[PDB]
Amino acid sequence: KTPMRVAVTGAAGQICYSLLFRIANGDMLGKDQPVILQLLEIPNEKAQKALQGVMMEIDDCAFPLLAGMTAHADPMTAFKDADVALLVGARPRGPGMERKDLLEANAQIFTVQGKAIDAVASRNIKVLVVGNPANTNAYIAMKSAPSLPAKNFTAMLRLDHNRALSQIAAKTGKPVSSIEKLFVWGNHSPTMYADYRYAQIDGASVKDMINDDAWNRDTFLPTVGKRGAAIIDARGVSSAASAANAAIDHIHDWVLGTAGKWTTMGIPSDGSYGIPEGVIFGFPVTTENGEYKIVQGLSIDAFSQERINVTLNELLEEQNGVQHLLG
Amino acid sequence: KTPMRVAVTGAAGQICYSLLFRIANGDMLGKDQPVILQLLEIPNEKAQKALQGVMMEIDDCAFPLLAGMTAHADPMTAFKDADVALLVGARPRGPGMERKDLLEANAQIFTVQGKAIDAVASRNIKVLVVGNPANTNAYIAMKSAPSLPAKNFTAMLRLDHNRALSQIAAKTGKPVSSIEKLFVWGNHSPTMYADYRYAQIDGASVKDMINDDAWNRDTFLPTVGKRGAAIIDARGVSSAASAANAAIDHIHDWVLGTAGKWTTMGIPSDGSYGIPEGVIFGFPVTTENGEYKIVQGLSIDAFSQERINVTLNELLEEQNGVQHLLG
Ligand SMILES: NC(=O)c1ccc[n+]([C@@H]2O[C@H](COP(=O)([O-])OP(=O)(O)OC[C@H]3O[C@@H](n4cnc5c(N)ncnc54)[C@H](O)[C@@H]3O)[C@@H](O)[C@H]2O)c1
Ligand SMILES: NC(=O)c1ccc[n+]([C@@H]2O[C@H](COP(=O)([O-])OP(=O)(O)OC[C@H]3O[C@@H](n4cnc5c(N)ncnc54)[C@H](O)[C@@H]3O)[C@@H](O)[C@H]2O)c1
Repeated sequence: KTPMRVAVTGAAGQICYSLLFRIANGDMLGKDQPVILQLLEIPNEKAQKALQGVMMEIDDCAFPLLAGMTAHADPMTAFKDADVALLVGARPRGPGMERKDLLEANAQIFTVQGKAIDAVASRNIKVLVVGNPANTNAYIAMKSAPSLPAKNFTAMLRLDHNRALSQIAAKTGKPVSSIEKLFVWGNHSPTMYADYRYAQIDGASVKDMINDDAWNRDTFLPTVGKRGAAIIDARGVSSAASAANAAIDHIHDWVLGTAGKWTTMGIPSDGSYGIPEGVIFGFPVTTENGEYKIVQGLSIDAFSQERINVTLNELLEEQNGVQHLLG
Repeated sequence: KTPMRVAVTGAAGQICYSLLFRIANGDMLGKDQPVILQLLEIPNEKAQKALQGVMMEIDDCAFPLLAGMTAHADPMTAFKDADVALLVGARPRGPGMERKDLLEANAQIFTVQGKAIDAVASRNIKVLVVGNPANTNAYIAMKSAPSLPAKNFTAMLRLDHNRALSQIAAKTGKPVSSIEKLFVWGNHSPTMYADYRYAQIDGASVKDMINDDAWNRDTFLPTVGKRGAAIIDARGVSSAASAANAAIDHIHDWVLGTAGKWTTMGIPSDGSYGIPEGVIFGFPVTTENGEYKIVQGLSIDAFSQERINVTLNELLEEQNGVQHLLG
């Protein structure tokens, strides 16, 4: 079939090093879907030369699905006619750098990339933001792209989701693939709330199976929330490969469909569950025909409302801090 | 179907960081083949802790095919009942380190790993050596495993093969997937000889298509031979991801079959083309039912004989240098 143009930022970085090869292999859009890769990196010579090196490796894999591949240093050419965009590039937090400094640095990246997408990308481009702060960066881009549909801007909560999945399987001794209806609410941060109240394994309640809510509060939630730190403490570096996998899972499920299965996607709130409209928030959704749908009717108990309130408040703090860059 | 046990050495290293996730995803043995991963690293705390970190990431990917995964610090437990083994771990060359020092350091690794495989692995295990010097390390392991069939010990020449494929496609402007009958002879080193004399594209001669043998000698051969250096000069680090891909290609084609297509595999010479028996050498082969077969009847012109003689001589120099460690 006709090739899809996939734009990827931060292409000479670690996450992309595990990501690009899997997209070219056809893991993201199907083994029958040819892809064109439009890679973006900062204008600096060092980053551009490294991006050249990565492209050399991609050619050396002889991928039958790779219909084309170009390098860019300008978001205006990188996002040209893009059908899908994975915004992985972002400004990390260094020494002496405060939170306000982090938010502004990233705001200035995403307002520009958002405007670029608005101007030259496909009119119905699917956007996924991986770069941190994911949810907030997705909000800035969305706000910076008035001509595109807001529902097309998403943030990745899939890594939190898969990490939660892993812990449940390890706890129940059941295969990770048998777990259903598990999901995560909120911000991709330690304040995320992995909700296991509706999760089932073979039609049996995971919550009742474990029958120890103390485990839920003092073990399950804190472990998933701090998993990234655990990996950095063990390997010395970030969790690049699992983050790349989660990104593939996100786009794959969004475009191809979950077949009734529930999943987690950071999407713009339509007001469901008392979440202010516009706020990019983790919600349980099902997908079909390239569209998502928020699972309605879930009960929100006291504990859940408190966790939701915490993750929501962190998001409102981030939004307040970049508000001046918008407009 | 019943899970296959795959043993992988150098598991906390770079090549494995791109390799492990793709094997677990089912790229190596099929989407219907469950796998058990038995990972090996040196006994050192730092390497073992990093290996623990990589395993955490693998769990966080929620791979339905991963039937199990264990970490080891002893080759005797790591190779236990292994159906397939990818020997990626090896001693790299440092400052002041001479060639004789490199050969001995690696000889001492591979004699031990070879004996271990001999003792505890499946009686028909498939072995692939990626660690450099690949061909020679494969020879040491094979020699160190008298109870196993010698044809089961191979070295990876697939990266040289795919790199040659890439250059031909770029030169002819034809899709990399349309190229047939291309292959590489010899040692996985700059002395390798990518032979394009029988390569075809749509039933048309690639050699006649290019019609410039000077390009072959002074451009094609030197570029493929030094491609690894070109990548290190661009990225600052080795070509981990393309090497990992080539390893998957190697095992995949060997186990699943090439369906008549020719490919390159570093195998023990049976004496074909005047190559001394026992020498692990790159040969054009076809595969079927988990077995390979050397393509016979190719013409070897003067130029080819000289290139073959050079790569062969380098291999004999390496063999002479480790001979004292065998027995
Ligand atoms: N959402 C999640 O689940 C999740 C998880 C882990 C990490 N992350 C985030 O993903 C992002 C990338 O992580 P990484 O480990 O690959 O980092 P990295 O530093 O290895 O790579 C980032 C790359 O982005 C590039 N870049 C910087 N500014 C850019 C710009 N404005 N345009 C295009 N490219 C740009 C950099 O030059 C760099 O090569 C980070 O912000 C990281 O914290 C997200
Ligand atoms: N054959 C090819 O096509 C090809 C191409 C490129 C590189 N290589 C080679 O592959 C090997 C690995 O490369 P890398 O970039 O992943 O290196 P790396 O240094 O990142 O990783 C090697 C890993 O092997 C481990 N190791 C060392 N000794 C070991 C042992 N005796 N048993 C088990 N594990 C051991 C190390 O601790 C390290 O974690 C090297 O020898 C490299 O030069 C082969």
